[PDB]
Amino acid sequence: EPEWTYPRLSCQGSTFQKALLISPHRFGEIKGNSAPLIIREPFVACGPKECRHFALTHYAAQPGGYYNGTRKDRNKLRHLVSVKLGKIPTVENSIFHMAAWSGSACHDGREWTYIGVDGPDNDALVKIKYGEAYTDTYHSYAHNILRTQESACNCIGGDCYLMITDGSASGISKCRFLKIREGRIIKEILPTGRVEHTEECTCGFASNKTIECACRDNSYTAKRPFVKLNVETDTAEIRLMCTKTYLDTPRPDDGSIAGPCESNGDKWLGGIKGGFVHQRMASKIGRWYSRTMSKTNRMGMELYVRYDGDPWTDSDALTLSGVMVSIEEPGWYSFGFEIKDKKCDVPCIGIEMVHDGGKDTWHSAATAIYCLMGSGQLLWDTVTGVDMAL
Amino acid sequence: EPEWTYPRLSCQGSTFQKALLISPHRFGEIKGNSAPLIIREPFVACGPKECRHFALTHYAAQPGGYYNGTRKDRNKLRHLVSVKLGKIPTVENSIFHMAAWSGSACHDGREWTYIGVDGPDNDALVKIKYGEAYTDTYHSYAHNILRTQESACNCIGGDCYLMITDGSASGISKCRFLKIREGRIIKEILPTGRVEHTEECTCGFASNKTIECACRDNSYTAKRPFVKLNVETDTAEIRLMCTKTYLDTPRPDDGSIAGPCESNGDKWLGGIKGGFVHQRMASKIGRWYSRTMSKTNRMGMELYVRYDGDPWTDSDALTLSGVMVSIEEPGWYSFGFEIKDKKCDVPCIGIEMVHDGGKDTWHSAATAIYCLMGSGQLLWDTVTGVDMAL
Amino acid sequence: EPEWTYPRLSCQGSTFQKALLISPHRFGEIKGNSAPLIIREPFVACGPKECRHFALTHYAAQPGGYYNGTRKDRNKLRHLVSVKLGKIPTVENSIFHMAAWSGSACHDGREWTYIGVDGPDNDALVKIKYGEAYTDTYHSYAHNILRTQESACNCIGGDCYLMITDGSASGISKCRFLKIREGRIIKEILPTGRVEHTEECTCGFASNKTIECACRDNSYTAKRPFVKLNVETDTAEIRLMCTKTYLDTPRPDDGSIAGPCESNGDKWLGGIKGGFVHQRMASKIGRWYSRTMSKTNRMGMELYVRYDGDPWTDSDALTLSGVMVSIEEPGWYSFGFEIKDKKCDVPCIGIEMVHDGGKDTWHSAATAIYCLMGSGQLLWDTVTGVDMAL
Amino acid sequence: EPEWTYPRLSCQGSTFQKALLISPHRFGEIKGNSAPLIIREPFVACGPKECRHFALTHYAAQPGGYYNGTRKDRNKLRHLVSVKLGKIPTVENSIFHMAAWSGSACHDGREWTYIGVDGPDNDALVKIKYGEAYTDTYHSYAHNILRTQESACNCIGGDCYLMITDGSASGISKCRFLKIREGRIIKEILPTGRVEHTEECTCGFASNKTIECACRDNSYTAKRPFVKLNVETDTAEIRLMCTKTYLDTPRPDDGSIAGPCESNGDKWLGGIKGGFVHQRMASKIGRWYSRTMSKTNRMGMELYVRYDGDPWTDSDALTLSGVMVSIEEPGWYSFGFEIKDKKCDVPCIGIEMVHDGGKDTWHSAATAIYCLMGSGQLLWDTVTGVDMAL
Ligand SMILES: N=C(N)Nc1cc(C(=O)O)ccc1N1C(=O)CCC1(CO)CO
Ligand SMILES: N=C(N)Nc1cc(C(=O)O)ccc1N1C(=O)CCC1(CO)CO
Ligand SMILES: N=C(N)Nc1cc(C(=O)O)ccc1N1C(=O)CCC1(CO)CO
Ligand SMILES: N=C(N)Nc1cc(C(=O)O)ccc1N1C(=O)CCC1(CO)CO
Ligand SMILES: [Ca+2]
Ligand SMILES: [Ca+2]
Ligand SMILES: [Ca+2]
Ligand SMILES: [Ca+2]
Ligand SMILES: [Ca+2]
Repeated sequence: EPEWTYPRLSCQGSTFQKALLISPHRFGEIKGNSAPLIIREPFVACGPKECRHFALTHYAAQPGGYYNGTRKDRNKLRHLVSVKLGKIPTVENSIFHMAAWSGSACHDGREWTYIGVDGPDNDALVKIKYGEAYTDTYHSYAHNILRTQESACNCIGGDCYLMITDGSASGISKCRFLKIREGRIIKEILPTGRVEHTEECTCGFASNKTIECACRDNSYTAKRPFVKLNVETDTAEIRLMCTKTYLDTPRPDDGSIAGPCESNGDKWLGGIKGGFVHQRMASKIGRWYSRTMSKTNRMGMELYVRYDGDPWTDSDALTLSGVMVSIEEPGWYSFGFEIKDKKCDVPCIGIEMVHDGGKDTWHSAATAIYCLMGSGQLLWDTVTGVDMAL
Repeated sequence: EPEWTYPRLSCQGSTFQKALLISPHRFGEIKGNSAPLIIREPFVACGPKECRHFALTHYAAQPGGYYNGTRKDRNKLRHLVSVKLGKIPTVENSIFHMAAWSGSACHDGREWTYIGVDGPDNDALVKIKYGEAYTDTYHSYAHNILRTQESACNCIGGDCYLMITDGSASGISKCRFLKIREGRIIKEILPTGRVEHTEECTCGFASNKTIECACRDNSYTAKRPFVKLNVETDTAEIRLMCTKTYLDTPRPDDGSIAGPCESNGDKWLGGIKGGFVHQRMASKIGRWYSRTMSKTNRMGMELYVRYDGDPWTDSDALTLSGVMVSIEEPGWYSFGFEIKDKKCDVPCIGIEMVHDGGKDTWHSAATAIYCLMGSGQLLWDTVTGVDMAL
Repeated sequence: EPEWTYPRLSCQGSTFQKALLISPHRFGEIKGNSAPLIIREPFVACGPKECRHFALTHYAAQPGGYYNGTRKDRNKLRHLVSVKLGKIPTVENSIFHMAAWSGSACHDGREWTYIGVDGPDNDALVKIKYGEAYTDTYHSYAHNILRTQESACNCIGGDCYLMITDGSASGISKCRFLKIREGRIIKEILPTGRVEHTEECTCGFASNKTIECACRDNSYTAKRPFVKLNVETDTAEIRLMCTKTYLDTPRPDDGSIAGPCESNGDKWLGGIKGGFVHQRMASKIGRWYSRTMSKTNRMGMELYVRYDGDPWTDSDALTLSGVMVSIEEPGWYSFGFEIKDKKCDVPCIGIEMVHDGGKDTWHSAATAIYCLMGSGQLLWDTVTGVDMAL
Repeated sequence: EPEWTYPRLSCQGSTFQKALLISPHRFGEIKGNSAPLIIREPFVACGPKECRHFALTHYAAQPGGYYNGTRKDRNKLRHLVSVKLGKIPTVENSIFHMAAWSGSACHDGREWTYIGVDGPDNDALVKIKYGEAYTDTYHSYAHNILRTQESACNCIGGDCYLMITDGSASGISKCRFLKIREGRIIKEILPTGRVEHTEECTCGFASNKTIECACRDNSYTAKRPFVKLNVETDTAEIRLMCTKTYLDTPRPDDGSIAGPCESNGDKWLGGIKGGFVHQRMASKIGRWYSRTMSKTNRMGMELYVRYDGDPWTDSDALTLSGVMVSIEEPGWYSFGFEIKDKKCDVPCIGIEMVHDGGKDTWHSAATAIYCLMGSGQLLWDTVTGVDMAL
C-alpha cells in the first residue's frame, strides 16, 4: 500500500531552461501518415512515478475532416485525453478519460483523480473520477458555465484541492474550492476578500500549510487575482496581486495603474491563464510567473521571479528571468507543475502554443516545457516549427 | 494469489450522467490517417483493476475496401476484439480473442473469461476461453443459431453464469444458462416459467443470491422477458415484465397491452437488446432500464428507474430518469456493466450508436457511456459527431 | 525466481475447433491506413503467461514499394519478428529479434530463446539469443543452407532441443539436434536410422522422456520422416512414417506406395512442413497431424488423429478428424504448439495461408489457428477473406 | 531496491556476427502507411533488463513536409528520442526525452540518465535528466558548440562518467569529463596529455578501475586520440593511438604517417565517430574497433581487433576481423555498447548507415548491429535495402 503525496522542498537550482517540446502537428501534413489530435488547454500533472500530458480534444485529428468547430470551446464532442509526458498525443497513443470542455487532474501518491466539466452552460456539471470509477459530481451555483482550472489540482496527505467557478466572463464569477478525497468531495470552501471575478487558477503548494493560486479576471482588472488557501483550516481569501509587472493579457504599461494594491484600473476586458509555480527553500520562497510578451496579444512568453515578500502588498516589479518564446511565436495559456525526483520536487512551467489560422481551418496547440535546473540564465527560446498550410 | 470477485453495494448516488463517448469513426475520413475497426454489438465488462471495451469486428476498417457484408451478422470473418476502456478500437490498439459472431466476457477477480460463438447456423458452437487457453465448448440444442448475450457474464465467488439460447428468431428460442468455472462448464440450468422466447439477456447481480436479466423476445411480445436466477440453487425462472413502460422496440403505447402481467399482446415481431443494471442498497434496490425513444425505430434512448417491487407483478409505470440520446441520433443496442471502486460498485449503462447508411456502405457503431454519479438529474445527451460521407 | 517448464498432461477434450484467425492483409488496401508486414513461415510458441506469434518478415509492408523479392526465401533483409498472439503484426506492433531467413523460438519457463539463421548459403549460421543477449552460434556442417524448424523448439527442465539441418533440398540433408541451455549449446546429437533427408521438423513432447517430430523429406519420399528423441539419453533415431495416409505434398493416393514401412516410393520431389501435436493422457497418446487437401497443390487442410501405436510400424490409415480449410483456400505450412492452462497443456495446430499472386506482386500469409476444446467434431473451416487486388 | 551496475567479464566468444538491422525507412514510401522519424547519430545503451535505441530526431517523418534542414545538425527542433531495441522508431513508438542537438544516455542499474545539449553555439548547455526529472546543467567553457559523445556514458557503482567538449571543429577543443551521480554532477575532470582536439568519444570499461575512449580529432590528425580515465582517482590522460591502421576518415594509407606515436601527420581535416568496445577476459583484453572502408569517404565498414598491448605505444597494425558493410553501402558513425546477460556482458558495435541524397531531400539513417557470439569469422555484411526515391 503506497503512502500519500506531500509537498517537499524543490531541488537545488536557480534558473529555468528549455526542457522539452511537444509539437504533434509537425506530423499532421496532408502528405504524412500520422494522426495527431486537435486540442487546446493542455496541462501536465505528475505522480510519484510518471508525468502525464493531459489536454482537451475536439475528437478530431489532422489531417481530418471535422475542422469546423474546433475553434469553439464548449460542445458535446470535447473530451479530456492524456498521454504519458514524452509521447505524441495521437489517436492511438491517447486515452480518453471522460467527456468534458473544462478539466483538471492530480495524482495523490496512490491513484489519479480526473476532473471534467460538461453539460448546458446554464446548468453545467463537474465530474470527479478516481482511476476507472466515476465517483462524484458538483452542480453549477451561479448557473453560467461552471468551469475549472485547466491545470493540475493539488493533493496533500490524501486530500486534494480544486478551484471551480461559475459566472459571466464579463461579469461576476465568484470561484469556489473543493476539498476532494478519494474521489468524493468532503468539503466546499467559500473564499474571502476580492471575489468579483476569479477563474482559471494555477495553484500549487507554497508549503505544507498553504496553497497559492495566480488566477484570471476576465472583466475587471489586468492584475491577477491571487488566492491563498490555508490547507490547515480550509479557509481561503483573494485579492489582486500588487506588483507593477501586470501578468494578464491584455494589460497596460507596468506601473500604469494608479492607486493602491486594490485598484482594478481599466477593465482591459479579457485575460489569459498564466503560468505560476513555487520554488520551496528551507528559509526562502521563490515564485515564478510567466506572461505573454505582447501586451495586447497572445504572442511571446517571458519568465519572472520574485523571492519572498507578500504578492498581496509588494508592489515592487518582478525580476525578469528570460524569454521562453519570442514575439513571432504564439504564447497562449501557460501553467505550472512539479516533477517528483527522489528527494525533491522540480518546478516547471508549461506553455500552450496555439496554431491559430482562423475559424476556417484547424485550431490546435503545441506544449513547450521549461524546468528549473542548474544556474545562470535561460539560454534558448522555443518554436513550434509547424507550417499550418501543409 | 488474488481472491474471487463478489457483488458489493453500489456507490452512493442518485442520478446518471454522461460519462464517456467512444466514436472511432470520427477518425475514419478518407482524408485521415487512422484505422478504426468496423464493429457492432459492443459491450463493456470490468475486472478489479480495469474495464475493457469488447465488440464484434467484421475484420475490416475505415477507410477500407471490404464494406460489403459488414451489415450482415454471422460469417466466417467475424471476431470478438477488445481494447481497454478509453482507447479507440483501431487495428493496432485492438486484440483479437477468437473467431465468433456472438459473444460475452466477464472477469472473475482472477482471470478473464471470453465467450464466443461461431459455426454453421444449424450446429453452431459456444467456445469458452480462460486467459490465453481454449478450455471448453457447448453445442447447439435447438439447432438454429446458438447465440449468447452480447454483454458481460456475471461471476460470483469464482463461478460465472452465462445465458445462451437456440431457436428461431420468429419462433421458439428457449434460453439456457451455463455455470462456468475456471473456463469449464460445471453446470447447465434449465429455466422454468415463460420460455417461448428468451435471448440477448442483460444480466447482473441483484444480490449475493440472485442474478436478474432483462431479455429480448423477438416474436411474441413487446414486453421484456425477465429472468431471476437463484445463484444459491442454480435454478431459474422467466416471465414477462409487468410494467406499462414496455422496454422493447417496436412497442405499442404504454398501457396499450390489455390484460394481466402475462399477456404478450400483439407480436410486434422483432426486438432489441436493452440496457439494465442494478443499484444495490442496504435496504432498497434500484433497477435502471433503457429503451429507444422512437417506439418503432432504433432512434433515441431514455433512462428509467424503479426502486423495489417485483417486476414480475408490478404493473406501475417506470420512472423517467432522462434522455441519453435524442430522436435525431441513433439509439440501438444498450447494456449494463459495473465499474469497481475501492469499496463499492458503480452501475453504468452503455449504448450502441450504429452508423447505418444502408447495405451499400460501411456499418459501424459508437459506444456512449452513462454512469451513476452524484445527484440531481441527467444533464446532457450524447452525439456520435460522425458524418458517414467522409 | 521462476521454475523450469515441463510437459504436463493435455487438457480434457476430444476434438479440434476454429480458434482464431490472423489476417493482417485484411487491412493492407491501397485505400486503408494500416501497415501489415509482408511475411512467411509463421509459427506460434507459448510461455507460461503468454503466447507469441513469430514469423519471418521481408522488412516490407502492404501497401508499400518493395514487393519484388518477397517471393524469394533467403536474403539480407529477412528478419524474425513477433507480436503477442492476438495482435495484428504491423510495423509498429511488431518486434524485430534478429536478422534471419530461417528460425525458431521456445520459452523455457524463465526466459525466451530465439533462434535465427542467416549468412551465405554455403556457410550459413545459426544464432542463439537469450532474451536481449546474443549468446551463441553453430556453423554449417554440410555447407548448403544451414536451416532450422520454422516452429517452436522444445524446452524441458531448462534444456531446450532444436532440430537443425544442412544439405541439398533435392539431395542429402542429414539433420542434427542441438541441446541448448540458457542460450548456450551444451550438446549436439547425431540421429540414427533413416537420415538421407530430414528438414523442417515439427517437434513436441510425447512425454517427459521423449520428443517426437514429423519432418519433411524434399527429395526421396512422400512419407514424412519421423524423429523420436530420447531426452533422457539425448539420442535420436529417424525412419519414414508407416501409415497409408501420406502427409506430405505432393503425394500419391493413400496406400499407393507398395512395400514395407521403409519404402520411399516415387521421389514426388518436393514437400511441405506439416502440422503435428501431442494429446497426452494418463494411459493413452493422441497424435494429431495435418495435410493439404490437394495431393499435388498447397490447397486445403485436413486434421488427422491416431491414438497410440507406433508410427514407425503402424501402417493403418489415420483417422480423418476434419476440414480446417477447403480446396478453394490456400493451405501451406502448418505447425503445432501448446497453450499452457493452469493445470494442463492445450494442443493446437497453426496453419500458414499464403496469398500467392505470382512473383509480380506481394507474397504474404495469414495464420489460422485450431485448438483442442470440448467434444464432437470440427464444425467450421477458415478463410483469409483477402482480395489481393485491393 | 536494485543494486548498482558494475562492469563484468564479457561472455565467451571470439568473433562478431550480424545481429540485427533497424531500417525504419523501408517503410517510409509515399505509398506506405508508416511514419518513421528522420534522425541521425543513433546509439544503443542497455540496462540490466533492456536495451534502448536512442537517436536525435529532426522532429520530422517520412513521408512528410519538413525535409529542408534535416541535413543540418544544430537547431531548435532537434530532440533526443528513443525506442526499445527491436522496435521501429516511429512517431508513436518513440519517446521524446528532451530538446537537444547532441546527446548521451546510460543506465546505472537503477534508473536511466539522459544527457542532452542545446542552446546557442557560443553558450550551449548540457542538461542531465534522471528518469522523468530534470536534475542539472553544465555550461560551455570554450564557448563554441558545447557537445557530447553520441554514444552511452558509462556508470560504475552508481557514478557515471561522460565526456564533454567545447571548441572549434577545425581548431582546439579540449574535452572534459563529468562524474555524474543520480543526475547531479559531483565532479569535473581535466584530462592530461594530448588535448589539442578531442570530441565524440566512444567510452567503455576496460576494467573496474579504468574507462577507455576512442575519440575524434577533427583538425589535426587521422590518428584517433585515446583516452584512459582512472575511475579510481578520477584522473584522465590523452594521446594519439599508435597503430598503423588509422581509424579516422579521411586517413592516408596505413603506415603513411612517418614518425613516433605522437606525430599527427597531415591534418586530413575532418573525421568521424568510430566504433570501439571491450572484450574483458580473466587475463587478456580484447579491443574491437571499426573504421569506414573508403579512406576518403564514409562508405563501408570493417571490424578490427587487438588483444592486449598499449594502444598508446603499440604501433603494430590491428588485426582485420571482417567487413560489416561493403563500399557500395553507407558506413557513417559507429559505436559500442554492451548487452547484459545473466552472468556476463556482450560487447556489440552499432553502425549508423545514413541515407544521403543531398540537402534537397530527407536525410535519415539506419542502424546495423553486430555482436560477439560464437567463433569463426564474420559471415555476412549489412544493407539498408532502402530506395530513397520511393
Ligand atoms: N471565460 C473563459 N476564460 N473561457 C475560455 C476562454 C478561452 C480563450 O479566451 O481562449 C478558452 C477556453 C475557455 N473556457 C471555456 O470556454 C469553458 C472552460 C474554459 C477553459 O477550460 C474556461 O475555464
Ligand atoms: N435474432 C437476433 N436477435 N439476431 C441478431 C439481430 C441483430 C439486429 O436485429 O440488429 C443483430 C445481431 C443478431 N445476432 C445474430 O445474428 C447472431 C447473434 C446475435 C447477436 O450476437 C443474436 O444474439
Ligand atoms: N528446402 C526448403 N524446404 N526450403 C524452403 C522452401 C519453401 C517453400 O517450398 O515454400 C520456403 C522456405 C524454405 N526455406 C528456405 O529457403 C531457407 C529456410 C527454409 C524455411 O525456413 C527451409 O527450412
Ligand atoms: N564537429 C562535429 N564533429 N560536429 C558534427 C559533425 C557531423 C558530421 O560531420 O556528420 C554531425 C554532427 C555533428 N555535431 C554537431 O553539429 C553538434 C554535435 C555533434 C554530434 O552530436 C558533434 O558531437
Ligand atoms: Ca483581465
Ligand atoms: Ca499507427
Ligand atoms: Ca419483441
Ligand atoms: Ca517429400
Ligand atoms: Ca581527423
